[PDB]
Amino acid sequence: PQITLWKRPLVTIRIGGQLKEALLDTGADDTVLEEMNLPGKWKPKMIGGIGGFIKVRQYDQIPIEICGHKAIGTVLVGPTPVNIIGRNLLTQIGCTLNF
Amino acid sequence: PQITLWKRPLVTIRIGGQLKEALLDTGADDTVLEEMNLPGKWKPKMIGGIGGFIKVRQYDQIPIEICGHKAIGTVLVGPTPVNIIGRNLLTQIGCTLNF
Ligand SMILES: COc1ccc(S(=O)(=O)N(CC(C)C)C[C@@H](O)[C@H](Cc2ccccc2)NC(=O)[C@@H]2CN(c3cccc(C(F)(F)F)c3)C(=O)O2)cc1
Repeated sequence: PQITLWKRPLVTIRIGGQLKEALLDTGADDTVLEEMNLPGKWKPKMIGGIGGFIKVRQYDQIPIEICGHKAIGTVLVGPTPVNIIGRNLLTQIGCTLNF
Repeated sequence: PQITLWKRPLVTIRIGGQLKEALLDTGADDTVLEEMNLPGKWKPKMIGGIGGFIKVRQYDQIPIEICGHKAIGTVLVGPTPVNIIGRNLLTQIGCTLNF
């Protein structure tokens, strides 16, 4: 689809059979989701943001269906203020900016 | 133009006699610029992201050129590591997300 920006670009994602809303976030390098359980091994990681740095859990090769488009990649889980889909998965679903 | 997301969506912006690089950021409600001493009235504000909140100065009706497209609107000035062009101005230059 084409998504305009007068409203937040929130979309439904499917991850582990669960439906969540996430923000399509071109200013985010990485996909970061709020606290949740995911299966498999994870690695402790730290990431920075506008307010400072946080600890997250890094899960690799996680399938997410984002607004009907399939991705498989890295998902960071931690105290993000909102679920964000970053460029690592935006590229997988073929998302571009146009003006 | 079309901007892919393999790398950060940085573009050249102009605010007065200052040329800067800034993210076209669909995940930002508002435009947030690095510390700069703009003329005119402002109001204090807090904005929150990954890691917590920062204190910013809200200036209204500031003209800004984004990739040679004219915009004018609210700009938040504060201790951000990166200049962020948020949705309030992305809409003014005709910016959409497409996939
Ligand atoms: C009301 O208006 C607002 C409110 C919040 C923001 S936001 O910047 O926090 N953020 C909101 C989002 C988390 C829901 C927008 C994100 O797109 C944000 C932009 C940003 C990029 C880089 C630094 C700071 C902010 N992105 C991120 O939070 C992460 C942080 N980040 C990153 C990567 C490497 C290093 C660093 C750091 F600078 F912290 F070292 C940050 C990155 O790629 O995406 C902007 C406008």
